[PDB]
Amino acid sequence: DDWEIPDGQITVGQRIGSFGTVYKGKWHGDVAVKMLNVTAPTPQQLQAFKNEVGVLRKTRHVNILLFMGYSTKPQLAIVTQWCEGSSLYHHLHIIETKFEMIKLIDIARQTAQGMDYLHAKSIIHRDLKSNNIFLHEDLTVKIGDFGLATVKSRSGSILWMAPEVIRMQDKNPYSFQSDVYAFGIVLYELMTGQLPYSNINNRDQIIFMVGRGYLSPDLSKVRSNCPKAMKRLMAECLKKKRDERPLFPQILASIELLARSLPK
Ligand SMILES: CCCS(=O)(=O)Nc1ccc(F)c(C(=O)Nc2cnc(N)c(Br)c2)c1F
Repeated sequence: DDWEIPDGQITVGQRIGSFGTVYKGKWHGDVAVKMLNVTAPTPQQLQAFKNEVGVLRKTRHVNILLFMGYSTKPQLAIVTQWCEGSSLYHHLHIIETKFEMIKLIDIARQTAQGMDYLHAKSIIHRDLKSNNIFLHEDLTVKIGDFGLATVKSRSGSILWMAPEVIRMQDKNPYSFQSDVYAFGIVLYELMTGQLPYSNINNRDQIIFMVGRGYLSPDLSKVRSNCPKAMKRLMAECLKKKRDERPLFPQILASIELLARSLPK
């Protein structure tokens, strides 16, 4: 049964990330390792980690980063598949990658696909954002960094945070819809190739404004080749009240419907 990977069985290479630091390595080929790089967690910390891992093993889907095993000994770690490619953030916002409107819609679809899964598997991402969506072989969407919702509790996502989330209002804001609004942001990201509210330099003012929903994203910044129904859905996914947002079944429905009336 247990996916534990004993000491020496992994060989860590060059360094990548910086909530857990990410290393590339080799374990039956190239693999990603996120070492939690805490110092030495005591027996009831150990148990809650194993608890979070158990939420990963619940996952088997092409649009979901492949959980390949965890480590305890050398350090606490989660090993996944290594992706060839670059994050959706990196394409859109660093190397200014220009995607055909058709491939944009597919990435949308793929991403909504992965979510609809996690949601039926009663998972909530909590931090769905473009720097967290890989584009593999430049064709396949892999959602990641949604594990460990307990190990963190026990900043840099403000843009995707739904109102209810943003204003640190109650104990649990995070819903399925929370994730749905974060989707609306990635939708806007795709259809505009731009981060929202870029004409504002004072962070806190965003945080304030969104929280009160005086400031929402600017639909009218979508590139013209964006489908009429794509706009309608983006807007549907960004509604200020969370009960008004649709759930991934309906989102997926709407995407697969408009994409079929597209290349024609
Ligand atoms: C997918 C479930 C595990 S999780 O904790 O939600 N996410 C998670 C866990 C461990 C990881 F190394 C990663 C990760 O980012 N891997 C990763 C894979 N491939 C590349 N090229 C890079 Br750069 C990073 C990751 F996204």
